Amino acid sequence: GEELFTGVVPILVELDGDVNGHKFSVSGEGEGDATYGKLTLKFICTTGKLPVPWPTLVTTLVQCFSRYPDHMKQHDFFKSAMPEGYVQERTIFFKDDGNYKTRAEVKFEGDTLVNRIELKGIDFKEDGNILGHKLEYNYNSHNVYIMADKQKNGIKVNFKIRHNIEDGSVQLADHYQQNTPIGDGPVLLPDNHYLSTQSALSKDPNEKRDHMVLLEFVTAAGI
Repeated sequence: GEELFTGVVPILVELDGDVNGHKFSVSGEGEGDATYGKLTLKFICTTGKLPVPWPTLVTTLVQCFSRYPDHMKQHDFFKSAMPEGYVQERTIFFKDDGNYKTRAEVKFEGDTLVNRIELKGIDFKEDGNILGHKLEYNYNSHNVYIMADKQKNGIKVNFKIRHNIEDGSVQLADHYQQNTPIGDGPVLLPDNHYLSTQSALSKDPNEKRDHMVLLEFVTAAGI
C-alpha cells in the first residue's frame, strides 16, 4: 500500500447529504502528499447554499494521507488497505444538538484517490449553532486516537472536535469512527497511537459558488 503514496496523488471527494430534510451535495478536488502529511483541496456546494456550516463537514470530507514516521510505518492501517480501499463510518454527536451519521468508501479509481460519502443528520435545533450558522470559519488542531479492532480486522478511532462559536464559546462534536477494509486482503493492525492534525480554511476570491479551500497537515505520533 505504501508505494502508492510516495508521490503527489490527486484526490476527488463526492458527498451527498441530508440534514433535517435539507438535501445537498458537495464535490471537492485537490491533491495529497503523504510524504509531508499535506492535503490541499477545494470543495464546492454543487446544489446551491450549504445548509450547514462548512467547518462542521471538514472531518467527513482521507487519513491515508497522514505522514507516518519511519519507525511507525507498520502501524499505518490506512495505506495498508489500498488500493482496494476501506469503509469509514462515523456518528458525530454535536453537544446539545443533533448528530451526523456518515458512511464513506475511500479507494483508488485509477490513479485518483476517491472519498465517496453519504451523510445523514437528524435532530438538529433550527435555532442551534449548526442550523443557525453561528460557527466561525476557522478550525483548531486536534489529536485523533486510533486503536486496533482485531475482531473486525479494522480500527476504532475517537476524538473530540472543538468548533469556535462567534460569541466566543465552543461547540463540541464527539466523533466515534470505525474503519474496515473493502478487500479480503491483509491489513496492518496498529498499536494505540494518534494523529496530530492542523487545518487552515480559506476562500477563493474569484469563486462565486458556496465553497471552502482547505490546507491540512497530519502526522502520526505516540510511539
